[PDB]
Amino acid sequence: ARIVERPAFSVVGMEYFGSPGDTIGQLWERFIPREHEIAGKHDPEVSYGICAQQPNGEFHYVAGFEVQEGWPVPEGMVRFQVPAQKYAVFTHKGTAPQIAESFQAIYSHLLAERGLEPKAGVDFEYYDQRFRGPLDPNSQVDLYIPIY
Amino acid sequence: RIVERPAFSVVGMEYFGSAPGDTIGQLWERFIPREHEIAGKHDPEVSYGICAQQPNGEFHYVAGFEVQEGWPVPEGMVRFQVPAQKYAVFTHKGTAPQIAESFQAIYSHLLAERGLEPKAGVDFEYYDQRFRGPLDPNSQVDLYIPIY
Ligand SMILES: Nc1cc2nc3ccccc3nc2cc1O
Ligand SMILES: Nc1cc2nc3ccccc3nc2cc1O
Repeated sequence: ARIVERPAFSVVGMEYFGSPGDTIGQLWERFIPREHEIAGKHDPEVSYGICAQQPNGEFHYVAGFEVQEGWPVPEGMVRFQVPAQKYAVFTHKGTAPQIAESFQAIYSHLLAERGLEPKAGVDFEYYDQRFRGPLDPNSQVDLYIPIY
Repeated sequence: RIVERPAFSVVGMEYFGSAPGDTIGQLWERFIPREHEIAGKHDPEVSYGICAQQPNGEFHYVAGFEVQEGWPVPEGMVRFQVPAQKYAVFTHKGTAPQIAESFQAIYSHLLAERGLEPKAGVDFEYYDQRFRGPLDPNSQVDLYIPIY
């Protein structure tokens, strides 16, 4: 795992709430045809799966792009602020639905085995050109885990 | 909810992230018609989704039943030893695939918010009669998280 610090950054995209009928996979499927609408992209080759939490504890997910500030947020989309954090970066090898299994393995075992101490914040999936499709077993996705 | 349990034995079928295209959902689908084969069940109304770690580090999963010792393990099934542990028990409300989202929320935020420290071990999903089916949003499943 790689240790990285990043300043705060802005993400624009479409969101999913853990509390009816929707899924993260359905979120990405409806977002894909609309990704080109987002102006101000830092890097259109990179997308994010933001795993955040509402104050009430509800799981909150945003599929989006890092953007320079000051450009529009399209209809049906939202801006999300990722705060400045320090991260342990784990490379997940497998499908997009298997990301959930990697999160469980990381939090339940891999952090402690590496001596990395998690710090509650905003986690994210980092999709670059190593991501070949949601069901490709050879896809890679980096998982940024906030740490002390 | 804080629960201590002694060690117990679980018999059932395994999921490895290595079989391309296989999923935990398909594991349960192929396990369903064979559940009746397992002798020595503690309670056939309860099933377990064991989230464990292989020696090499991957996520490993067992769908199974708690059994008294000394009965056979059917062909294509395994015995899995759950060690004696202390657990924080969180009730997941939603579909079975959404369990993954609850695990991420619990480990990333909810444990720290409750003052609980995770203790790397064996996690499990606890399915009782509150579980209506894998894609029913009205289902409930208890998540047992090992802690100090
Ligand atoms: N029945 C299912 C249980 C699942 N549990 C998970 C636990 C951690 C990470 C991902 C998980 N995915 C599951 C999918 C299921 O259909
Ligand atoms: N592309 C996907 C990412 C997912 N990330 C998750 C992170 C934590 C818990 C469950 C998750 N499920 C995902 C499903 C996806 O299709």
